[PDB]
Amino acid sequence: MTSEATLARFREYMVGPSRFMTLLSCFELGLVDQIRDNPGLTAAELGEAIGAKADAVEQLLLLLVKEGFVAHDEASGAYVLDGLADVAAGDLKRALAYMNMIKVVALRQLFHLTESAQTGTLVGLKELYGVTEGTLYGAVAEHRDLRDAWSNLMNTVTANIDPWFFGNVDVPAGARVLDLAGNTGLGAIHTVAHKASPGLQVTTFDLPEKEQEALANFKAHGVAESCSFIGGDVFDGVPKGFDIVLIKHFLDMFDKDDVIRILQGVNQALEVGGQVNIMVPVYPEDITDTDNYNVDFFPAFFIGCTMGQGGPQKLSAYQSWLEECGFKVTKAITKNAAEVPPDVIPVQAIISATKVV
Amino acid sequence: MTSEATLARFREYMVGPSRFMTLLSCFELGLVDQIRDNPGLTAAELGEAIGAKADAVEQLLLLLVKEGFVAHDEASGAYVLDGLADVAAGDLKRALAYMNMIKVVALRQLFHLTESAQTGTLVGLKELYGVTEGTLYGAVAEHRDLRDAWSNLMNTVTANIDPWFFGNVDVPAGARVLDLAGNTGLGAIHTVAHKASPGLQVTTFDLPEKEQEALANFKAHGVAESCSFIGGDVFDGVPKGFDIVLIKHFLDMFDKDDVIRILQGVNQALEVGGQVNIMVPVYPEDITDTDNYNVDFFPAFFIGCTMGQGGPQKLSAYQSWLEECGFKVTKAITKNAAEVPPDVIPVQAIISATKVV
Ligand SMILES: Nc1ncnc2c1ncn2[C@@H]1O[C@H](CSCC[C@H](N)C(=O)O)[C@@H](O)[C@H]1O
Ligand SMILES: Nc1ncnc2c1ncn2[C@@H]1O[C@H](CSCC[C@H](N)C(=O)O)[C@@H](O)[C@H]1O
Repeated sequence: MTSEATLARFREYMVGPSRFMTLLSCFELGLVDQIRDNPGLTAAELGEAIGAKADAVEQLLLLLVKEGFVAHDEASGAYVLDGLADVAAGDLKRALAYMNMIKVVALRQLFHLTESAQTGTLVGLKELYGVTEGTLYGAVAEHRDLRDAWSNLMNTVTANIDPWFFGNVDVPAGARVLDLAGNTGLGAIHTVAHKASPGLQVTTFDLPEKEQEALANFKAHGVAESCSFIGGDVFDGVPKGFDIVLIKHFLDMFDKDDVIRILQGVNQALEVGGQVNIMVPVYPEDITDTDNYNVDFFPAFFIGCTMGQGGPQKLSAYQSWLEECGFKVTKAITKNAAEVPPDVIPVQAIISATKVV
Repeated sequence: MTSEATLARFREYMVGPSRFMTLLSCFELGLVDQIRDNPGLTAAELGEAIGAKADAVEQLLLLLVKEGFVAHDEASGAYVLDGLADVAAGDLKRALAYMNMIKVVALRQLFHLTESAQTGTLVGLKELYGVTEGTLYGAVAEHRDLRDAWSNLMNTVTANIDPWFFGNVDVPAGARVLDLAGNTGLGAIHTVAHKASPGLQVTTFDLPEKEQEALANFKAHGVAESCSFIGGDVFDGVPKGFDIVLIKHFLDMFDKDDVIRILQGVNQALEVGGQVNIMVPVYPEDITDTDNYNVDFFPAFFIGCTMGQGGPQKLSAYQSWLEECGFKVTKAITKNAAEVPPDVIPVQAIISATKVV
């Protein structure tokens, strides 16, 4: 790879921040809605509609014309949607929810990635919110803006991927299922929806503060009889007396040492023949693969923004760590990136394993 | 532009901030220096040297391996420079200085681009530095981290592009030259250095609070006899008695109506045959062009980070505005593309015009 190709790629990297917010601000300002709802307005007409100078509107829309999202008639000054014309409202809501989460959880916090990587602490959250200890997950109880941006997304990501998950995981009649780090219970609710059987019991395990929201989630989905909540810290111990443990979007938050503690805990909580089903973003075996954006996002996201440690691993590393912790792998499935909508960053693997210890 | 293609481009926009800081942090941490100075070190050894966990070093370098900037040996876990190996010391220092400026001036402030666009003010600058009104240019004097990141870098890029400017502008013997928005007089000093001739007089025109810093710069560079300062607002009129007005990196700070007012003010200050020489970033006449990164960067940078208004224009726009303000264009040039390093964002134009009123 050339020195001049390297310097060219640096420039692509340098315009990342300005590109990201130019596009998001065009949605936040209401410009895209105005252009969709009223085809053929000028910068002056759009400016009056959204409460901004026409000259500001003109400049910010230039990048959307360059990318072919929006078209501009040179003669009239008129704007219409181009690329964005045929994007379904559902697809755009998904993408904007992820972009909003990055803006709130990552954009400003990333300034302090270096200091975060040096201390193994979240300097971003320290500087912005005055949080001195722990993770984003510990702080969202106290910080409404952080909780809504992160929670709404995680729940959209989970609603979209879990049909695939439950289609590839075995939950037999009358199973006792633990959803480890199950947040406000959507994972447990999905278990009941897809695996409804007589005697089926599902429990959400997460931070004690999630309890009231979890119980209300169960009530709202009509599954309060078959779903329950245990509050705690995974590092204090995994609840005992389950047949099957689900671990969805959790192991990638942690370095090996803590992943090993989680899986050793999960082992102690299971009988021989008890099962664990893991869904986690994985790096590909060949890191140069362009169909997988996990490495372009998560290292900086976990180290600088949410944890102060962690990041995904190759499916082979997770398979190895399960084997070190007294489990035998029965399933390993990587999601086809071309079968996921092209706006979605995470590429997940499913790993199923049986305790043999 | 298809729906599918639009959503894929959204994914490319979303990973921009994480990509940007992952690369910069790898330099800030000292990981690139350690890998260059000590080839074949592991993540553990690199981690001991910089004061970060091996697990953190591993995760942050993965993206550099994906891009081929750095190579990783499966067997030994050894890191060497790849793409970055043949990149000149001087090229990297320029790239890193510009990236550092974007980190300090743009990264956090862009969070508030929407609010900055609605109010015509720098909400970022207010949120972080308590600056109630005005521009990045005003706020530099009282704030050290902005001054060092932005002010120092401007001087360096000034000195690299000034030879091309003065090499393309006609300043005959005995010329009376006004440097419009000449700041603290560097532009006037550089004019004297490049065009030294019998009877050459060069005046810096800027806000009064620069008069003292300018007079001292002239003394120190030994050009007090050739260079003076005149304090004023350009919108209250341009000083008379000048043959040539230089306008470098000023016009892009304003919207059309204000640009017209400056060019009319310059026209009123000149006799028929008086000359103006503008240097300004330009948008390409075909805005879809990928060699020109001005639209990916400047709309958000001006509106969100530096001015709360303004931005570049097409060279054709600036030429039409000069002709509207009683000027005849004699020269309109861009820099030889091949002589511009591929890391450099701003595409510069020079336009020369003669008052014909
Ligand atoms: N020490 C800890 N013990 C238990 N849960 C924890 C934890 N640290 C973080 N968590 C939880 O881990 C979850 C990670 S996000 C994943 C949520 C859910 N499994 C899903 O896939 O949608 C959050 O709900 C967070 O509160
Ligand atoms: N209304 C106004 N009248 C005169 N100078 C102004 C002005 N508004 C801003 N300025 C000046 O515009 C300058 C822009 S700094 C960059 C321009 C400089 N000629 C260079 O090439 O480096 C600042 O020095 C600022 O003080």
